[PDB]
Amino acid sequence: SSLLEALNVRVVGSGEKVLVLAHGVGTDQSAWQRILPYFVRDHRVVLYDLVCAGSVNPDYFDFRRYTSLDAFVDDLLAILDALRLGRCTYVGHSVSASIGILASIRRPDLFAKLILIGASPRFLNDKNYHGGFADGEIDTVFAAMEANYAAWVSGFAPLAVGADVPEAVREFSRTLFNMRPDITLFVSRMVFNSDLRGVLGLVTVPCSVLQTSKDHSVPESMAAYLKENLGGRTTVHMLDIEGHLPHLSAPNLLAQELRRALP
Repeated sequence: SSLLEALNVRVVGSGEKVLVLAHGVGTDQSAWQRILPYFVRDHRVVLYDLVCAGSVNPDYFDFRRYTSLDAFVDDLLAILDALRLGRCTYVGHSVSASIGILASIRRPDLFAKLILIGASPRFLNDKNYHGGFADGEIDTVFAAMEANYAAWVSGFAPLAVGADVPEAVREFSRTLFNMRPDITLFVSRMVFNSDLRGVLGLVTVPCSVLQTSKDHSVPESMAAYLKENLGGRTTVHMLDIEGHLPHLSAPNLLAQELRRALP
């Protein structure tokens, strides 16, 4: 159950151009805090928290509804329809890249462009498809998270940040610790098992695939896979930034690439 205030939707900035900044699992909209300065001067920047963000009242997280990314797409589309700001450029990091992809195929009218950071249509390896994870790989990760959430965060946040950026590890550790562990585990499992490869061809809006350097969850070959399989006009931008969270670890460089990717 996700309302406009429930997901902490905020519109900051000025300008007719609308930018949507959509964070991934483990953080909230504060993940974008350092990127906002680069766009509020000429964008009305739409931010919101995924239902799973620690900044959202966990009672709003319905376990029987959020069994697929589609319910997340419902929230995103409900927000853009609630805001009624019209055509917008959507920036989706990780799961929010998948959410934006699925949202654009339902409502291509809403999105002038998709900017996809840390995007993967499927983490599991498959037939000639390398997602980056074998069958047994993620089990130990979900095990550590359920067994000792704090020890898991202490390891996962520096891995997710990648580069030695203590402020990024701090911010990501914080938002991870703000999430109820059963929600983190449930969403991470749901998101990890999602497979969007079959709908990439249905995308019609153009996409910018911002591929980050050393992503524990996204191989570099994923950028080319998304280019080949996304159905719209797709440009790949291989980020110099290392790590799954370039918006946290190198916001100025990321913002530069983000600005360049805008329509």
